[PDB]
Amino acid sequence: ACTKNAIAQTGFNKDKYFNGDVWYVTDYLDLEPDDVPKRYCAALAAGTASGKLKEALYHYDPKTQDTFYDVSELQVESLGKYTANFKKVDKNGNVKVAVTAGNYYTFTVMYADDSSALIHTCLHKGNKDLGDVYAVLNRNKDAAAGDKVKSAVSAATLEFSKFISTKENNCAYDNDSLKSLLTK
Ligand code: HEM
Ligand SMILES: [N]
Repeated sequence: ACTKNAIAQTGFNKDKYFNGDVWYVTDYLDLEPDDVPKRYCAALAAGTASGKLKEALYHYDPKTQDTFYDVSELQVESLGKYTANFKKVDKNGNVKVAVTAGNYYTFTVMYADDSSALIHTCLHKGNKDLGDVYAVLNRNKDAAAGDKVKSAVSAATLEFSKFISTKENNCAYDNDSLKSLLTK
C-alpha cells in the first residue's frame, strides 16, 4: 500500500513538463521493494494532445525482457498532482488491455526543471498491493543526478543513497513510439 502524500513543486511549470518530450528514469526508490525487480528500464513522454493531458509509459525488464507500453489521459487533482487511468497498448497504440476502474496511478511532480525531475507515483492495479515509487528523471538517458534534483530528494526527507540506478542495464528506448503514443 502507498503511504505518502507527496508535495508538488512550488511553482510547478506544467507546460514545460508536459511539452511532448521524453523523460528517462535514471534512479528509483520503491518503499515496498519486492513490488518490483532490481534491474529495470522505464521512460515516459508527457504532453497535451488535442487539448487532453497525456502520458505514455514504457517499462522493460532487462533480464526477463518483459516489455509493455501504456497510455493515459491524466486528470488534475491540484497543480503537479494527477490521477492517470491507464490502458496497456502495443508500441503503435493498439489497445491490449482497456481502461478499467481500479487500474490507475497517481503522479506528483515534486521537483522539475528543464532537464531533471523528481516524481512520486502510487500504482493501483486490480487486487495487487503496491507501494510508493519515487523516480529521478532526466531528459538525457545517461545523465548522473545533479545537485538540483539530489537536493530535492533531501528536501523530501529521502536519502539519495537508497535509490537504485538504471544505468547499468543497457537500456535502449524507442523515443519515437513514446512521442507518438501521446496521441493514442
Ligand atoms: C516513471 C514512473 C512510473 C510510472 C508512472 C509507472 C506506472 C506503471 C503502470 C501504469 C503500470 C501498470 C501497466 C499495465 O498493467 O498496463 C506499471 C507496472 C509496473 N511497474 Fe511501473 N511505473 C513507473 C516506474 C517504474 C519503475 C521505476 C519500476 C522499477 C522496477 C517499475 C516497475 C513496474 C513493474 C514491475 C510493473 C508490473 C506490475 C505488475 O503487474 O505486477 N515501474 N507501472
Ligand atoms: N510502477
